[PDB]
Amino acid sequence: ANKNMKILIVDDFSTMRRIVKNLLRDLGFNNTQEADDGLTALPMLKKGDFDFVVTDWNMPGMQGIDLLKNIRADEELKHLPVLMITAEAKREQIIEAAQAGVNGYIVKPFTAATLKEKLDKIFE
Ligand SMILES: [Mg+2]
Repeated sequence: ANKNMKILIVDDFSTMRRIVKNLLRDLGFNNTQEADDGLTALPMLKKGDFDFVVTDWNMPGMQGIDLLKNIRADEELKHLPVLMITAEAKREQIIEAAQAGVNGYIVKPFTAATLKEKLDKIFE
């Protein structure tokens, strides 16, 4: 239930990456790294032996859902737990992400407490 887990944080707005990185810092996970887009995240996952991915859903290059799909179709990557960050869980979006295989979702603006709750849910 490891706090050394290697985490990738994906999102185009560096200030949001930095909030996420902190939040996870309050919770005991310090092993976090960043990518600014699914285009930049895929090569980091592919070569860097990650355990966990927190991805925004809206990115101009390759969208959250395209990253998730790329991860799930890669035998190497296929086991990764993925939390998606959304500005609003319209159900059509959550449904579609669940189909695509996400482990959970969390609505922004979120908190540490909600982050943990979400972390617990996914990992069972
Ligand atoms: Mg975004």
